[PDB]
Amino acid sequence: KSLSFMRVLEAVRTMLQEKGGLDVSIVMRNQVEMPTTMIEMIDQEEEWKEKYRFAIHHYTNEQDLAGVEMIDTLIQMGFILPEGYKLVAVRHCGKQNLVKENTLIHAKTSFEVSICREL
Amino acid sequence: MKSLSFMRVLEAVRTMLEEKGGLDVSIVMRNQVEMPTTMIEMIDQEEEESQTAWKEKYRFAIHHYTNEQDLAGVEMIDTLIQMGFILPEGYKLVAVRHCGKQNLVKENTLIHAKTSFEVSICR
Amino acid sequence: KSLSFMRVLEAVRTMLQEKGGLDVSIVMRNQVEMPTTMIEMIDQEEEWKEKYRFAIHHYTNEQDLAGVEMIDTLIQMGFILPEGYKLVAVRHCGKQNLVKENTLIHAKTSFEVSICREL
Amino acid sequence: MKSLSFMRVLEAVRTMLEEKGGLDVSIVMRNQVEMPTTMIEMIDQEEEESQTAWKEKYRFAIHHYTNEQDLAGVEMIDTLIQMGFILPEGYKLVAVRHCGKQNLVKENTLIHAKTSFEVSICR
Amino acid sequence: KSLSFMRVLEAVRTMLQEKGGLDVSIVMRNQVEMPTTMIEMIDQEEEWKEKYRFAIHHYTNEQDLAGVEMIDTLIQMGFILPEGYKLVAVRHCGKQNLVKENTLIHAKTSFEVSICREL
Amino acid sequence: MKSLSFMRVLEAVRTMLEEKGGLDVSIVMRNQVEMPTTMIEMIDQEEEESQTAWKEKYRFAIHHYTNEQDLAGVEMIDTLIQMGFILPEGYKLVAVRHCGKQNLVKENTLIHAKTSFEVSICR
Repeated sequence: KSLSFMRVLEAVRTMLQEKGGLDVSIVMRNQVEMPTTMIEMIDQEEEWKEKYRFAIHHYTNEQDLAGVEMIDTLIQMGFILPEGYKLVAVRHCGKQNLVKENTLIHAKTSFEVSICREL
Repeated sequence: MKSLSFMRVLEAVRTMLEEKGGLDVSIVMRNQVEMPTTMIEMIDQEEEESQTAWKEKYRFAIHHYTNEQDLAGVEMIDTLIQMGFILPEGYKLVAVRHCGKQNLVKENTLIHAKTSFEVSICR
Repeated sequence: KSLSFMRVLEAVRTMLQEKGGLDVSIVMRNQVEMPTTMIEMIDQEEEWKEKYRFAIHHYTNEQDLAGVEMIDTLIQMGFILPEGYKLVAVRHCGKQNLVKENTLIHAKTSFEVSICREL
Repeated sequence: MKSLSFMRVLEAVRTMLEEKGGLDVSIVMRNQVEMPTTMIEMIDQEEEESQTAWKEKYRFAIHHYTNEQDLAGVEMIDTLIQMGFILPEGYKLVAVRHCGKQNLVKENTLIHAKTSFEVSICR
Repeated sequence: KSLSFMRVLEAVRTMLQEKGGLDVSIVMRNQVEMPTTMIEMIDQEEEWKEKYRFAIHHYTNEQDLAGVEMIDTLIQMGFILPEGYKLVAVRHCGKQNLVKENTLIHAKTSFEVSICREL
Repeated sequence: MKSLSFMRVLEAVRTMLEEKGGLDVSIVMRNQVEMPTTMIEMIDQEEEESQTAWKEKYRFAIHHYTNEQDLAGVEMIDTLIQMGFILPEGYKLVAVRHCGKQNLVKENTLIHAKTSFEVSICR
């Protein structure tokens, strides 16, 4: 079977939290007022091989190159998946933004991951 | 050897989730949701290349609205759909794929989960 | 020459009416309040061979699998065209929807038809 | 051997429908219509591959607004356009095709018919 | 190096003004009330060879085939560029419109130009 | 051999325009501008095919708002960016291209100039 996107979201959140000590939410929200990091799942395509695309949203009061890049690097190093599923590649793909929304610096980083399952 | 209508496919999936899953799912997409619910949204349908037969792809999405995060419920639905559903004699479900938009977003006071599928059916 | 889309609309309506006893309108309308069936022409492409794409909109107070599928089946069986033009194929193509609009169940079914003319 | 301007093509078509059809047609698209009228809407223009010459595709649409269904009138226009229209010396109308959006829709109190063409012109 | 789109805009304006005696603005404006001719740059792609796409907007109180076509012809004949850059081709490409906006006849003509530089 | 984050690329460009150009440029895109300013808007990032290495394309746009036409300033920025910018050890700037939307438009009381680039970076 193919892993639910939500399972993938959870694995990234757990990695960010356990490996980076970061507090990341897996639910996308439109209106944001205080600093926060959310993961936004975008789409999925089965190519035993699959691609998931999601973006990391990092809101901060000031430009946070260090934090954004910690996250970027953490994700690129990988994350554990449930038995039978293996992360095979991580790459940047799609929209990368840095914009001022409300009073906050909003950084959006888009990833594509390739995941293999047992056949 | 007539091409199956989308609604027949809607029904096949709804019936399976009810019978095999005990879940109540609507096959009518609603644009204004203000309470938890599970809906199937049909999207499109296309012929697929078939050497030896007639193959067709149907795309639809499952919309799962809940008061809060519900990974257990989302995965239940997701896994049942991938396990397949019975079709009328002459039609063979060839493959069930995640394909297209996958979302987890807050809407007012609901968590909105959206899972997109593409199924291949042969005749 | 190539048949006007409207001529094709008329031939489908006549088929639905004469072969299915259904009352179908060939004019697309946005706001719909009472049960009805309309044909919506979408586009046309000349490939002596041509493709027309149109959708059938079936509004009912309750889910109407029987009615929707009668129509679906009627259309798939074909319809007569003016002399010199022959329907060669009918297939599902594009958006297929089932949505609740106003108080009505709105079913949209999209078709592509291939039509040949004398050369 | 200069590429023909869209307006020249607009004029060629308008002139034909008037001269051969006795129809009054505008070459100016209007976004706010509240009475019956026939308009040509120019859309786009592209080079086409030509081995031996210079070929170009022009796309435009005929907008036919009437108080009610008018298949006779729509077909009159449609048939004249497919029969061709004369162009300046050096340019040969190679083909007239239905291509793109074809619509029949109600707008307020008018029936709006839209027919899309692609013409190939060679030089 | 590659020529800035603005440099290309300026060269077309100078050509229209010096070769055609026309008064053309290189700044696109949304709301237009009096007759005018503006150039609207759209996009650019490097293929030593490059393509620029821009549209000419010609607003007049009455249909102006003569004026529109003078411009069309002027542009097709070419325009001079700064040393090291040569216009190699001009062709129609993209949206060509004739619409009534406000009280004015708005003509939009889209061009693609190929420009070569020294290597 | 880790893929470079967009922000690192933003910084590389900003730093160059400041150090080599004496220009003050923001790397934060603002949706509501009411005074002259120069901003870099990051757009997207994609892998590029590499035979022998790892190549990646980054796209961004320079937004130059001024009280009036400023060809001198637009060209200054444009030329510096094409001259390149230094990157961290291991990454080689392979090419700087104009690519995508290029605009010169009036917005309220400002002239808004938009220049779109694609850069290829290798590792």
